[PDB]
Amino acid sequence: PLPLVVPPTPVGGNALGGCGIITAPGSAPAPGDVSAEAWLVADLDSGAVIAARDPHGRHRPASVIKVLVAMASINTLTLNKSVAGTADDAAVEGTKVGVNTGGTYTVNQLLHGLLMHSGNDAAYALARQLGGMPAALEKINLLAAKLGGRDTRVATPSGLDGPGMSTSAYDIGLFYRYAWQNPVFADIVATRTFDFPGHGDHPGYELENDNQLLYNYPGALGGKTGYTDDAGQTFVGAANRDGRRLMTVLLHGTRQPIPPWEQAAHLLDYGFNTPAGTQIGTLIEPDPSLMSTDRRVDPQ
Ligand SMILES: *C(=O)[C@@H]([C@@H]1NC(C(=O)O)=C(S[C@@H]2CN[C@H](C(=O)N(C)C)C2)[C@@H]1C)[C@@H](C)O
Repeated sequence: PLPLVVPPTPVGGNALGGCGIITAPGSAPAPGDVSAEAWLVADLDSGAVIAARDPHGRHRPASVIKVLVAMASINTLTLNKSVAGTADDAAVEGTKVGVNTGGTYTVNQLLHGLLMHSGNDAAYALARQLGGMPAALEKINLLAAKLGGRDTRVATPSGLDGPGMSTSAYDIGLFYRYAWQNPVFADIVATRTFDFPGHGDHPGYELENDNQLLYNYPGALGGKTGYTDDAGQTFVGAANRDGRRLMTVLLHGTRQPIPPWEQAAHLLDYGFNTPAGTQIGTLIEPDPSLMSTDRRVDPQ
């Protein structure tokens, strides 16, 4: 498939087009124990990009791209709506939360499995519920486009590598800023333990959130991990300290010299350590249609 057009001016501001580390004039040096080849630090409320490295460079997202199938689902599917599991859901590769034949799962439960344990089976199930893989990918990429994600083409809902798969640290920032503005999404990613339904002879179990930033970083709102052979380590994390809500995105990193979540902690530290109002660019606003919602009693 042909590559996506590169915009004539970097989206969010001219400064966001460069390689390497971009910071406001006079600012402190960026953390040196970050191995992410691309990253972003941004304000969730104002949309200000505080600092970045190759923010518009194109890289694979791995599992952090799950934000799009999650929001497509939250937007268009009823939370208590029951979805029947299939063997196809269980047949997907990678991490799974136990979605299978003979199982019934609410969209809500699938979303917790999707986001707390990166359940690829939950992703696949939601994709069928969005109308099967072709329709799901069309909706996911429509959502990406309507959020201004002009670097983003999604090959799979789960983040598994596929032809044409691409995103940027900026775009991922766009997607998670939008997602964190939805209380349903916010609640889920902040959730430490969740009762996941069993099925048939399979019993329910307590699902735990895999995200270490959530446990170890004070003020953390949570986040999302990822890794594939092509993407390397990816990570999104956010925190609220004294009303300042910062987000960091990491792409194409490694687990050296410190784990990805700890690299993220340092970038968040760096972000809080920059003066408020600092801005090298902005996360552009979603299409207006994405920011509002469109919705027995007869005389008898
Ligand atoms: C998403 O990236 C893949 C899956 N989701 C998760 C996850 O979020 O942790 C894993 S990646 C897991 C992270 N730590 C491992 C690692 O760093 N190495 C093996 C080097 C892998 C799943 C694989 C989804 C695309 O399948």
